[PDB]
Amino acid sequence: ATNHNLHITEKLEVLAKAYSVQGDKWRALGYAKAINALKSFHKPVTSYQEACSIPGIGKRMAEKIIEILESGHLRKLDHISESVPVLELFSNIWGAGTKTAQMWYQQGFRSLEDIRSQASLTTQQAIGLKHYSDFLERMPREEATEIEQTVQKAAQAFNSGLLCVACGSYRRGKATCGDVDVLITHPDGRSHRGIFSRLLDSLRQEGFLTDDLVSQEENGQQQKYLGVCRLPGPGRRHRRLDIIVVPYSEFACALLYFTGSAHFNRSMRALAKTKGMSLSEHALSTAVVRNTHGAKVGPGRVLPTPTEKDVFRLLGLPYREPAERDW
DNA sequence: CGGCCAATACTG
DNA sequence: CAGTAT
DNA sequence: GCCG
Ligand SMILES: Cc1cn([C@H]2CC[C@@H](COP(=O)(O)OP(=O)(O)OP(=O)(O)O)O2)c(=O)[nH]c1=O
Ligand SMILES: [Mg+2]
Ligand code: NA
Ligand code: NA
Ligand code: NA
Ligand code: NA
Repeated sequence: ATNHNLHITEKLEVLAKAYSVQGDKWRALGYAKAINALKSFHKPVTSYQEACSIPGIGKRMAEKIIEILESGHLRKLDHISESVPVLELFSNIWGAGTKTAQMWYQQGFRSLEDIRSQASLTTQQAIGLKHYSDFLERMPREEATEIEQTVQKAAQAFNSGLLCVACGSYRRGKATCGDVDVLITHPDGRSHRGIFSRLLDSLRQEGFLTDDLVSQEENGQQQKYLGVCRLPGPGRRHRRLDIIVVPYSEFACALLYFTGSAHFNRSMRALAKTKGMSLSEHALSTAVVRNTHGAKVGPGRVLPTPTEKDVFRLLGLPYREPAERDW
């Protein structure tokens, strides 16, 4: 459907991103949920009482909405730190988060030019900066397909039995993808071991991969690869590539995890938590012991999960297609 | 007071 | 480990 | 931020 409180969610959205780039995770989550509510609603909130009546909206949020209605403007959006815009600019560099952005700001940096010429950058951050504009763009679904096929072909070259599945936003059927997430496994439950070394060198052979961000190749148990690639020919931009290699016994949970969305995964994992269970990309466990703070103290037993449906079932949830997980 | 939309993988 | 990432 |  559509949001009937746009004149409201617009002002709130500003604060949400403001608190988020400043590291106030939960308060930012608060506005997130409030904004999400005001949308899936049916009519324009006209009363303070009508606000409090919406789950996710309490006294505070409601008192905010009346000002956007009575004043047409929120006096809060004008007291937001002047650093926010710069912090957002900085944290959009792959490899730099709230802490680095805040440090750079305190050191007096205000633009990417300042970062380029004066800032201390990690190796990942330098790569992020070099592809600053490209990394903020989403590619057409068709391009994602080409990248995914490029990886599959390279993998099945030294083992036709290797199964390669494009997950993430691609599997959820989106029209555009931020990056390409590829899951690789093997039904024989063992031929997946030590394939990263070969796969990556192969992709570097053709010049497909242009930069590596996260890739522990000295360890034979390497689980993921986060990097950069670019297809051949003119008019091609550098795209982020995310690859995970998993044992067949973990295929179901890894597929579920890698498909997402991130919100969906967090919601599902939270659900499992309430049932004394734990869900990760490796497996769904039961009889998990946790303390008062909600932290895991006990391991638990790994439950049988041959397919994604099994996970939902064991959690008492009705199955949802990847497209129904686009939260 | 304090958990919430989690649980886990690299980097240095 | 803290930071950043998925 | 919300909510118990
Ligand atoms: C960031 C993040 C992601 N995940 C999962 C679930 C999705 C996949 C792929 O992540 P991606 O950001 O590419 O997401 P994607 O949905 O593919 O979106 P883009 O099109 O790449 O932006 O990983 C997660 O569990 N927790 C997180 O914090
Ligand atoms: Mg993705
Ligand atoms: Na409410
Ligand atoms: Na970043
Ligand atoms: Na490496
Ligand atoms: Na990704």
